[PDB]
Amino acid sequence: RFLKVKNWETDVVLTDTLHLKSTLETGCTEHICMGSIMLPSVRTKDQLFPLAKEFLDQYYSSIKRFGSKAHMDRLEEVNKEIESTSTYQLKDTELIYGAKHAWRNASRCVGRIQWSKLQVFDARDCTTAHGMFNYICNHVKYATNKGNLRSAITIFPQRTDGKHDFRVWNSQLIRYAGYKQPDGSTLGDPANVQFTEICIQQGWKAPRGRFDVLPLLLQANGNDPELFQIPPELVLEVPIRHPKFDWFKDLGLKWYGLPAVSNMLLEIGGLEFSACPFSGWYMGTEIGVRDYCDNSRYNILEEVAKKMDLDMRKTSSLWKDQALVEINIAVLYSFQSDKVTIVDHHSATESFIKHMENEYRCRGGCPADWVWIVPPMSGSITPVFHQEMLNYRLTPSFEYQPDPWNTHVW
Amino acid sequence: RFLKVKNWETDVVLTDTLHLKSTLETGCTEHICMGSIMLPVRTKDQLFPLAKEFLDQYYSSIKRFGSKAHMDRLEEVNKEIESTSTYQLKDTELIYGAKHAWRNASRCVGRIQWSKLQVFDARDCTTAHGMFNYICNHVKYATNKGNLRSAITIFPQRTDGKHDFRVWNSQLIRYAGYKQPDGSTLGDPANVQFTEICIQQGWKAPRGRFDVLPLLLQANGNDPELFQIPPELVLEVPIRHPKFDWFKDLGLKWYGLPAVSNMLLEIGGLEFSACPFSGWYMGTEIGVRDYCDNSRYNILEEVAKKMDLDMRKTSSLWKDQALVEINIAVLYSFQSDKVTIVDHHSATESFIKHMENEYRCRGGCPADWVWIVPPMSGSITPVFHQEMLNYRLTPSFEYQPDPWNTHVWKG
Ligand code: HEM
Ligand code: HEM
Ligand SMILES: Cc1cc(N)nc(C#CCN2CCC(F)(F)CC2)c1
Ligand SMILES: Cc1cc(N)nc(C#CCN2CCC(F)(F)CC2)c1
Ligand SMILES: C[C@H](O)[C@H](O)[C@H]1CNc2nc(N)[nH]c(=O)c2N1
Ligand SMILES: C[C@H](O)[C@H](O)[C@H]1CNc2nc(N)[nH]c(=O)c2N1
Ligand SMILES: [Zn+2]
Repeated sequence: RFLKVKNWETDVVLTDTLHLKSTLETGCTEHICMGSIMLPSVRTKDQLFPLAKEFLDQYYSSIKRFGSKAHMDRLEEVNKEIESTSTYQLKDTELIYGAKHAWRNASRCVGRIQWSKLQVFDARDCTTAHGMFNYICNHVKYATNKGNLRSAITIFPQRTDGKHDFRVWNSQLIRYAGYKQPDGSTLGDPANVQFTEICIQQGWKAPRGRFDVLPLLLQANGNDPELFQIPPELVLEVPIRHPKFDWFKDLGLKWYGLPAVSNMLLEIGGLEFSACPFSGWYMGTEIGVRDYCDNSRYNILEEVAKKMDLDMRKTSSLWKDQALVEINIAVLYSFQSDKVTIVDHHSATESFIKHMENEYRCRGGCPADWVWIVPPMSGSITPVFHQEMLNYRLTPSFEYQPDPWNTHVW
Repeated sequence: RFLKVKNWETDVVLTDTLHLKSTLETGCTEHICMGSIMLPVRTKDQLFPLAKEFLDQYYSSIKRFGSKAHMDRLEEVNKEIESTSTYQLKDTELIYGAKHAWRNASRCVGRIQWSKLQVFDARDCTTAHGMFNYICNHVKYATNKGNLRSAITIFPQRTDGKHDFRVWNSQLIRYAGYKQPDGSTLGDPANVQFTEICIQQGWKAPRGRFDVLPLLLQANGNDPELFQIPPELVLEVPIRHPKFDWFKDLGLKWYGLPAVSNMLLEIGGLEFSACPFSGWYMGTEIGVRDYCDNSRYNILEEVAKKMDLDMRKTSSLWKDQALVEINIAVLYSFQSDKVTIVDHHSATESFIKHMENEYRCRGGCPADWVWIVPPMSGSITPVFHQEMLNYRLTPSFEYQPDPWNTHVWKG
């Protein structure tokens, strides 16, 4: 019950005690492992205080003031506030701590070595979608930083009754539209076809290109969501070329610089922040492997291999594998040439191993989801493939939440 | 109770009922997932329910559940257990058991073949020399001059745990590894400890880079004995590249026959501690893991050097580029010498069809995503996008400790 994880490439054995503080459930049982399932499918006054207590206990422990005057005072004060308002408000310090630890606890994120260097934007005073748009534009500009990317989160007001939810309807602040074609195929990003529809059904005028930046669909206080166009001068994009193949240009590929997840829910001390867009910088494989080469996304492997004049008759020629490497060389080359921050999968996974070692040494563990941490190409030549990992749920946390169009009383 | 798994590339959803027949524990709990952990004698007491469960499965599969042959066999096994404390499988039951242990091996991507398995009954074997004869016949049968055939050879079951049959090799055919005084390793670093045991037992080592290890065979709990597999039975493939003529000069070869010999076969509560089984290679086992793991032959550097890639920063993906060329060479060489091999694209696509069929006809297919997804190019194979449920069914193949850690030496 004091579990060991082994690295099978280096024989390093770490001991995990942090999991004993895990709280929520994994979906697994002693009879069945669900480690590869993508999604293992308002607080009452009594639910809320233990959640608040556990959070404040670890916050005051983290500032070397556990069991202090300020500690017990703050617990008393929040306890009174929950008895009164049936909720409470975080101090700025507690909100910053909670957001940084939500990232620290994200067992699916390989980039967590950066977790303590997060810029937190308190948007809890926001009241309208126009205000949300303003807050989001400032986030995008701050985070983009002319290509020297900086991690950031913007936190809108917390859920109250569940009818007054703040939501960003986009899955990412910056994503490309998807359109169904008259014949049968799909133009642009197939992952966003339904959302691209709801933008049109709400009033958007689509350029119907392959890489049209979608508008924002912002929902304040539970009202109907409103469309806004992010100023193009704030959307940094990178044209994709190859350092060897001059014909790579003509494929006409580009991607955006800023990965900014906007559809998740941030839980801190039992409080639920349904609108909390956060952003970092890309690992190259997210774009070159998944966005570009998933059969259900832009699905370009066919195109690139033809231009490389590869033997596409036999799978055993590994023509897909060859094109895949070249595509991912170009993505990294393109961002690096334009001085936009990006990290390759070798550097990122090497950094995550160092981070695991830090977290085991200074925290007693690091929840990690191997299925998500290992990159989708060249898995076993990255160090994380050989690293045993324990997955468990710690709070503060980022969680998935239903898409709001399946929920909103329009 | 029912469970669903979704393929996120095709939106195909399958429903698992077979997990209900699972009883062994996974290592996970409601509060921790140990899905990436590599490793998470019986008495008459517990043995008859294990036998009954297996015999119920067996007679269901032959459409004879509840028949008089079924009931008499249960009676016969019951009496044999209480009077002798163990029991003997019929030939039919052993064949069924071995095939179903393969069918239940959740880490194996090649299970579409599970029903096509040649079972060699070696339960009459008594000495290490007899084990050697049985293993030579298996190697020759399975190799079939390059037209590989799956096979398993089953040696006598455990009795009191003091008379175990064991194959001390982890694979029947594997290359030696030697630690040099300068700290480097010649040959296969995975096999240094076993090589040292063989040398200590009297093996005269050629001390080269691709030396086929001798068999080290333990019969009836006795001290193990060394044997050299006849070299004419060891089919090997010299590795060359279809475009790069310098690749042959790296001096690489590999053997044709993957034959795991260190696992334990459990059938109906009986434990077969010596049960070597063999199929054919998926290309990435050799080209990615054997050649390119840092802890194995580790050829990424010298290949990338001769390819003259930009090796000064990893963001050139020089490692990824050399890795693909190595794996093209492995597949090219095997096909050119007409030795059976399967690339990871073909193998994972067959597995998905297998898995869907198993959900249809059997109600499930336990599968370990961590092991099923190939170690290169993961998400461009279909298993990456496939949700899987992992659970333990019997009959099964299990890990067991290395015999040198447990053996009491006779001297
Ligand atoms: C700064 C550089 C960062 C890098 C290089 C990085 C890398 C990654 C990658 C590659 C993934 C997998 C994405 C996918 O496969 O869909 C991921 C997931 C995730 N990241 Fe990070 N990330 C970074 C910053 C952040 C930040 C700032 C946060 C929050 C404050 C965060 C929270 C998460 C979460 C919650 C997930 C899981 C997403 C999901 O379940 O869909 N990341 N990250
Ligand atoms: C017929 C062609 C076969 C192919 C292409 C195949 C493929 C594979 C591969 C690629 C692995 C992963 C091995 C590793 O990464 O170390 C594996 C594991 C495994 N295979 Fe198959 N296999 C085949 C036949 C068989 C047979 C005949 C048996 C038993 C009768 C079997 C039982 C297993 C087991 C038990 C494992 C798990 C090994 C472990 O846990 O270390 N396989 N197989
Ligand atoms: C902050 C951050 C940094 C980074 N490098 N990657 C990511 C991601 C992602 C993938 N995202 C795609 C859209 C979604 F499915 F809705 C959520 C998951 C996030
Ligand atoms: C029958 C078969 C076919 C195939 N293609 N691969 C395998 C394998 C393996 C895994 N192997 C790794 C090294 C070992 F631990 F010593 C034995 C287990 C087995
Ligand atoms: C079914 C499987 O869980 C699914 O394809 C997962 C696998 N691993 C992943 N890993 C990352 N980083 N991102 C993903 O979307 C997925 N998808
Ligand atoms: C720690 C981790 O489970 C370990 O490296 C696993 C990963 N998946 C694997 N998958 C296969 N097929 N073979 C392996 O040896 C491993 N090793
Ligand atoms: Zn699990």
